Amino acid sequence: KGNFSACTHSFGGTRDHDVVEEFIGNIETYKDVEGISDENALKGISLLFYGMASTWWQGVRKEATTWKEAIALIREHFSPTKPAYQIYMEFFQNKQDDHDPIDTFVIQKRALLAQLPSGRHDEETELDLLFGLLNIKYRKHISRHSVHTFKDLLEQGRIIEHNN
Amino acid sequence: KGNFSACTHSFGGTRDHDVVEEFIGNIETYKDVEGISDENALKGISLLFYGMASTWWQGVRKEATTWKEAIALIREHFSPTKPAYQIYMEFFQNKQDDHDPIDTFVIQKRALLAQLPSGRHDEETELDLLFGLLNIKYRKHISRHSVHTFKDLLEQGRIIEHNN
Amino acid sequence: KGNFSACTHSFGGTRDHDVVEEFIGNIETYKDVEGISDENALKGISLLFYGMASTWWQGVRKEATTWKEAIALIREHFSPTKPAYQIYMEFFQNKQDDHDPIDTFVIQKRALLAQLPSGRHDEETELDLLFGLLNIKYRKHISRHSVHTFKDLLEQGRIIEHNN
Amino acid sequence: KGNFSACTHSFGGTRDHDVVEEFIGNIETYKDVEGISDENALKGISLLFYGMASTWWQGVRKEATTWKEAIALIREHFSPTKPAYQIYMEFFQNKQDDHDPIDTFVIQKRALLAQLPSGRHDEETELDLLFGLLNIKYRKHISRHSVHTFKDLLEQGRIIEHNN
Amino acid sequence: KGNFSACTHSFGGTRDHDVVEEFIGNIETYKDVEGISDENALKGISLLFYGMASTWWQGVRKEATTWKEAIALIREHFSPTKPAYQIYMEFFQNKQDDHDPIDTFVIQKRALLAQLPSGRHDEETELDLLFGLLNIKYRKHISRHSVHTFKDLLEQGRIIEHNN
Repeated sequence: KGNFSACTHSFGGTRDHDVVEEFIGNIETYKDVEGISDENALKGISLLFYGMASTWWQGVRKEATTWKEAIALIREHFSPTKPAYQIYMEFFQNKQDDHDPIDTFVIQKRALLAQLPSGRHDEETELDLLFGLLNIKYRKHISRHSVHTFKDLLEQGRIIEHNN
Repeated sequence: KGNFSACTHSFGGTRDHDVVEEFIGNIETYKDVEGISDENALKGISLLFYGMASTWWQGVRKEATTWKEAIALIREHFSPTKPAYQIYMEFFQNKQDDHDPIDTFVIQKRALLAQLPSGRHDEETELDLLFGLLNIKYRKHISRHSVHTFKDLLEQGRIIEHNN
Repeated sequence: KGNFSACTHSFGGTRDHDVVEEFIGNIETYKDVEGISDENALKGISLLFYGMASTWWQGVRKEATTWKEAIALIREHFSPTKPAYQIYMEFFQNKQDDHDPIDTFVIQKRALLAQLPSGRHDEETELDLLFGLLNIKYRKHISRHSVHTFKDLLEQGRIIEHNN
Repeated sequence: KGNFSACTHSFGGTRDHDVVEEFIGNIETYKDVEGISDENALKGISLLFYGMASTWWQGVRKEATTWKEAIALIREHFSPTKPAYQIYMEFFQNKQDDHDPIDTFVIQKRALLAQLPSGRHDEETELDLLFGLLNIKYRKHISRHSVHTFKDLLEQGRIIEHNN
Repeated sequence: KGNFSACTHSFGGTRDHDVVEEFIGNIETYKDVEGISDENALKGISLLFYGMASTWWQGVRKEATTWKEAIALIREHFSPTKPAYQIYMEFFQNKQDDHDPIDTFVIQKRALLAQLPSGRHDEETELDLLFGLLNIKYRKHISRHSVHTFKDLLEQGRIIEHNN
């Protein structure tokens, strides 16, 4: 049942990294689960676009010979893969305001530090870079030489949050 | 037909106990009814998240080796299983206002007294703890040494409600 | 194909007779049409509730041993089957205002006179009880000893309506 | 696959000719395409009504022995098939205002002149009756003894529209 | 499975080129993917229209003997294929305002220059006609005798955009 006919996943070019990555991951997981022979997914790729994207596909259809080239064309035309220094400045911009728990903040900061080139930064320097931008209410009790991985920091922050 | 492809049940991290319990129960009942071999449900778990949850899964995917560990990770990260005394204080907080029948109140108070540790409280002390927070209009006619289980209390309250 | 997996019929406890009767009729017609072996419909009844009803089912699940007991539990907990005299008073309350045709009024009055105990009232006394609460515009031309069943009254009212 | 289980076509009694005709045509085309043995469509007709129509069906279910009688009951109870002179007066009522092309006007006037009794009016008198109620901007250039069928009138009106 | 029964693509006559072209492309790709024997698609074409289009089909049904004639009737009645000079004037009308990247503008201008008669204009004159209507911020750095195809212009514009 790999006719790519019944799928409720869509895309319309909203120009943001998260929506594009969600769409690409959902398509590739669907192809891995239901079963496509890696050629029928090119003949039925036009059943998922709407609005501004369908005009783009009817424009640039004649430069797609495989599947990986089409997925690379989507990722290159709708995400310009931002350089190094703007990510660091955006990262140090925001502080952790009150009425915001640890889980949302740690999820957003770990989603931001994945657009750097891979293999440059291990876990310890990443946690040391994260630890400065936390509020005083947690930081009075969770001082260093006590955590080594993000799971322990999340656990102790959750205990200090739900305790009082 | 266990490809976990066609399912209209979703979750997006609303941070509440009831939505999480409803989602977990619906997934587990779907797996019991249609038929999954307990390994294909891990390869297709990513077809049910959207929004804030998909970034969380793309973050913490590498710490899930079975199915029960993933369901425990969901229940532990999105519900911090509140302690004993806050449930008792929240329970004695609200009184039963007028223009509210017995069924809604009894359903909410029985949904609240299930987050305690199991095996501490049987039925009689639970009904004796519930009986104080009822309005005078029912309580003038349904005096004690007449009911022993919640079905009889609901029945006599329904008769006194629909009679006049 | 009786896995009770794909069905777009739902219920959430709106506390009204018509919604409950519509939901029960749609479920029972679905079971008669597609084919269930009268035991699989109990294992998959939890795929149709949402919101306030799912907490109610997780509360009272342990008092359902068959299918008819579960359908009776729904009908008894969400409809208190109103007594005799309130139906008669509600029935004589409303008059037929202008800018309202015969079909809507006759449908509502025949939907109200079905909650009485069966076998007490035949067709002739029911039409004689209905005939008093009609407007003067129809009643100047449709005088008695001319109709015996509701079809003839609807037919002559429709002719007098669409004629002028 | 004729269980009349998966169909996204519905009806709720909006009291208009066009919605009823669309619903009847969609049901009959579905029965012609998928394959029903002309008896299973009566046992599953109750899976398509909602709201005010389901009470009507639970009222008048016991006067339907075949399929054509049920479709005639729908067409007779929800469309009173308007008489001759009101259609002619409604037809000559409206004129063709500016900022309205030929296609919409011709479609509406041909949809109105189908409720007359059939076999009374051929094509030539119908076009001669239509030609009076057109604006001066088209009528200065499309004078008679030049068109004989509606296709030619639509074609020359479209040329005069898109030319200037 | 070519009964044209389950399809979530619809059309209602919005009178625009893009919606009509999207609808025609989606239908033809569906027929190429799932499998129709080129005669069953005419018996089930009426399961996709709604509103104003269904009255049009019930009007003009008797002038469709094949599939290509029906698709040509749709394209001719709902798109009047605009002449040459209005496309050129509309094309030179708009300039590229700030806070608008290169991809959206190039997609719209390449979607507009496809309604001309084919075989008149190759790639070089098209890029030379496009290059005049760009803002000064890109045009200070991307001067000519450096690009020959639209891919290189998009690439250098994307580098100059995401660099500063």
